[PDB]
Amino acid sequence: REHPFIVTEPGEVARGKKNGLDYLFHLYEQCREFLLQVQTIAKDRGEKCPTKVTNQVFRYAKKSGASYINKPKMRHYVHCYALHCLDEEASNALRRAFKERGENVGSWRQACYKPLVNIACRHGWDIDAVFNAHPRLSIWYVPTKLRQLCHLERNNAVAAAAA
Amino acid sequence: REHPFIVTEPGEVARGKKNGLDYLFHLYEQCREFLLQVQTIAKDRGEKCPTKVTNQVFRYAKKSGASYINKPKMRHYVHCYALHCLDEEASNALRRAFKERGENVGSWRQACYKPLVNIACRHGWDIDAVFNAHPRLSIWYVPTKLRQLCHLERNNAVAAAAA
DNA sequence: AGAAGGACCAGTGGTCCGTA
DNA sequence: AGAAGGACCAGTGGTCCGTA
Repeated sequence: REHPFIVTEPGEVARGKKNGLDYLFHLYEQCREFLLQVQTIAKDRGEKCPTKVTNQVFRYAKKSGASYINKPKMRHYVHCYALHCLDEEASNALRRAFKERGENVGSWRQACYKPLVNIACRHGWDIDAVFNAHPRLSIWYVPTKLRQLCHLERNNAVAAAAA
Repeated sequence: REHPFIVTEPGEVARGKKNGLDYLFHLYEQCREFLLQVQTIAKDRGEKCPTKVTNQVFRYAKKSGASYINKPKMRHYVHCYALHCLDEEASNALRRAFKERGENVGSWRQACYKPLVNIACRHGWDIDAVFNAHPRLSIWYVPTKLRQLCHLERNNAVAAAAA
């Protein structure tokens, strides 16, 4: 079992039997590389080429010895990686704030939604288009909860701001 | 059970308990319309919006009383519809030739591959890009056999034409 | 034989909940 | 209690093969 994550500030190495948030974001980068490898082979074999991280990519990671990668964990933190990709400055500031407050990873994770919803609001509430416009982020399915919040907020927007 | 298809020429109404090929192509158009309707609702509900005909679309067709639509049949003839979309003139000519020869639908269907492979060859063998570049055709997954033939042919091309 | 489609199957997206 | 991930489940892509 991998060591649990804790909230770290940018560049910080986590002390003890813990992993930091930069390590977390690095896992997404490693997954992206595994997708590139799956795509290379699919195209060479004339097979349908995936454009997203899929079960196939996770199996490929495991086969390549990257056991510490697993689907539930990667899907769980995807919106956190999203914020890091889309507004690294805000991501860094949120990390510093939550570290200072001694918040745990679950709480920091929850706080990551709000700024993403705000980014969505600034793009006609099109969260899919937000993900797809960022090269690193475009390979990740939009998480259910994030999509629901963006929709809840757009409705409140059309409602409150129609009176 | 729907009446079986027979090879017809453009505009021809099939006589007796038979359906013609224009009727067949019309079924694809109807499916496209059902996808548009599924997309409208997905987007309004803030759900992930499909970009392809999926099980969801077929279920939607059935619910709307279009029982004569079913997945196996639509998937079976998709490359035939593809040829009609991509090179209607060649499609028409192949239909006329096979009608004249008294060929059955299975044989005409088989003959539809070749011209599609040729179209693929003219686009760097990228059959996915061929499908995606045509607005009507882009919503249909490339059929397995067509993909395999395009790959078999590209290899023969790089092989024969490297000596 | 030629052909339409119910129904199954392997593998997917999605995440719960038994575990440490 | 906070957190990592095995494993399951509903529904998908894909098409075989029992049917007419």
